[PDB]
Amino acid sequence: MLLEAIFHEAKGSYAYPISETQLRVRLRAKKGDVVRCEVLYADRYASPEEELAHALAGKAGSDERFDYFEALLECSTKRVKYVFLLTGPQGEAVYFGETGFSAERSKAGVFQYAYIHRSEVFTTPEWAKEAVIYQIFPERFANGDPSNDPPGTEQWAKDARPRHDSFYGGDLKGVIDRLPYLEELGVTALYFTPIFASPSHHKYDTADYLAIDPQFGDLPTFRRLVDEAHRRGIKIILDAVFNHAGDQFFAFRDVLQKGEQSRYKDWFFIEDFPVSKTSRTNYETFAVQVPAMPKLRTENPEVKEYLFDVARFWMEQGIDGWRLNVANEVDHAFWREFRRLVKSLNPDALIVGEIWHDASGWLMGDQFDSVMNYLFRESVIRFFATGEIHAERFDAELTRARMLYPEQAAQGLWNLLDSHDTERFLTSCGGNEAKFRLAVLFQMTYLGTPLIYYGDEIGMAGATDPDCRRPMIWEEKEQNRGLFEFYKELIRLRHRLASLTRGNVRSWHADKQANLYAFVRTVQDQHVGVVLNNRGEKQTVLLQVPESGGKTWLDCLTGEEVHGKQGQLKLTLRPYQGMILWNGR
Ligand SMILES: OC[C@H]1O[C@@H]2O[C@H]3[C@H](O)[C@@H](O)[C@@H](O[C@H]4[C@H](O)[C@@H](O)[C@@H](O[C@H]5[C@H](O)[C@@H](O)[C@@H](O[C@H]6[C@H](O)[C@@H](O)[C@@H](O[C@H]7[C@H](O)[C@@H](O)[C@@H](O[C@H]8[C@H](O)[C@@H](O)[C@@H](O[C@H]1[C@H](O)[C@H]2O)O[C@@H]8CO)O[C@@H]7CO)O[C@@H]6CO)O[C@@H]5CO)O[C@@H]4CO)O[C@@H]3CO
Repeated sequence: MLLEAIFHEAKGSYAYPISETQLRVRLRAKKGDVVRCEVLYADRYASPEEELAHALAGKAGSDERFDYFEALLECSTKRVKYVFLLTGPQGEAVYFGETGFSAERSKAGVFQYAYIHRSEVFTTPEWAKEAVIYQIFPERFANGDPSNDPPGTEQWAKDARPRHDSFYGGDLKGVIDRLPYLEELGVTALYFTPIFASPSHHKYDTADYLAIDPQFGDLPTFRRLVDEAHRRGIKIILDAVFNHAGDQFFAFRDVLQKGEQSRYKDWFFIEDFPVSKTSRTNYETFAVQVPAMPKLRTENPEVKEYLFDVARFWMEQGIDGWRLNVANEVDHAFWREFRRLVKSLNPDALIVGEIWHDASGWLMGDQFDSVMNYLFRESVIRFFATGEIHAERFDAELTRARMLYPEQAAQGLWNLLDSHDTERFLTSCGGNEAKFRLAVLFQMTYLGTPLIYYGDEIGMAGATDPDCRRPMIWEEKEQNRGLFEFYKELIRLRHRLASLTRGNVRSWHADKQANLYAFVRTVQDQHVGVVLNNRGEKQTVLLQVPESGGKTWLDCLTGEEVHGKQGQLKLTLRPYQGMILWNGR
């Protein structure tokens, strides 16, 4: 049993509260090293004479190299100390504690979770768990007011190939006019990219955080969108760029004019003025040389209050949350305080961050509710699209990601297939609608919150930016209504089956050879097994029947298949077919 591979910590994603009285504990070890893993615990002040409590940690999954065991400690005192009992294949057992590994339970020591504060229990908005987000790029969704259109706008047509600097006249009024379409599809929330005032084409360099860009609409119209959206049960999530401002931002406008005499000089990172935004820069900007985007000194108490006041203003308009662009570059303190402000104004307000790497340090409960699950996509692209990887490998990747953050976060990660920065998933599938659909089937049933990129529902395709930003197809006869209907039904199943939104995930079956994958979602007595045949050939397989839900199963897409035959289930799947097996509870 390789002791150097066993890992655990009384913090982070390995030991964290799910309530003021319940503590989840996680443990990692070499694949096939531990057969059974038990946990003995008791209050931190219990007498040495007292018998310890027992918790059996079932294997929650396994990846490319590690096994993951998960336990649930009951702590009525709100304090807890514990040790692990690990048993190997050959029957050898060993105790694992803070002190180390030993056959002696005392020499092993004991891990400690000092105390559990109700305020430190990771809590996220209930609606975000069963929501279905829809990403809207205002400029290209629906142009409901042609008098909004900027000079040089191009005609709105199907056979259109966008350019980096093209314009189509998309606005907020169109979003309103098209709400019925969205409600029908079943979207629960709408995500808008930056829509604040900006002289640029992308609006990432904000000019006035307190005003809507004339091109998309105005304050009154927004208010109306909010109401019409809310009235139809749809939340509005706005995109905010607080890491940097645009070259037009009033405060930068002042320093570029008043130099060191400006009372706003400490609001940016300026080396030596006289601020020279000519072509070289004497101030720190966004990526490298991007004068149009001066970084803001969020650490400065004066700046924080401004951004904080900005958040305050928009929350008065009824927005339901924020997506924080380039968040990993803002001090944690700011974020901890931002959370407080926001949750205090609206506890159901959602906070989503943009980090393209391990977002662990921002996912413990005091900063963000979740982030864009970039791992999810990278994994789906390679499995369903290109086929660079197989099901057994796939299973490992999905697991690897899941164990990264606390479950409260995992259930909230935004699972996208594409965005304005990638090509349409249809293109990745080489136009194969067969593959694409199976990917959506997965997306709508896996652990996390589905994020639909505007237009994917009607079968739109295109290469990466800007070919990924083609004007929405509003022609009934030019839309793939087959897919539209397909999306509607998957989304519908998601809202009625608790397992798909509030249940957990466990690997059910994965064949490297058949490239067939299956997983199971369980909440209380409900069980829904998903089978995926990622092959263009008809195949049949025998899956074990998890010891909990019954001998009868129903495919929510087609019809019954009660194959409970002595612990097995015989399933014949058509090429690229997927099944949603519900145990009926
Ligand atoms: O605020 C800007 C930007 O923010 C968001 O972008 C996020 C993005 O969604 C995430 O995917 C991630 O980005 C990482 C990226 O995915 C990685 O691949 C990698 O990037 C490498 C590139 O792949 C590589 O090609 C090269 O990039 C250089 C470009 O080739 C070069 O041309 C230039 O870029 C200029 C653009 O070409 C030009 O069009 C203009 O871009 C504007 C966008 O069009 C506009 O939509 C918006 O972009 C948002 C984006 O939509 C958000 O989602 O504003 C842009 C203006 O800044 O101007 C560009 C600048 O002149 O320069 C680049 C870089 O030098 O190398 C990179 C090397 O890393 O890493 C990326 C970051 O880690 O995260 C971002 C941030 O949250």
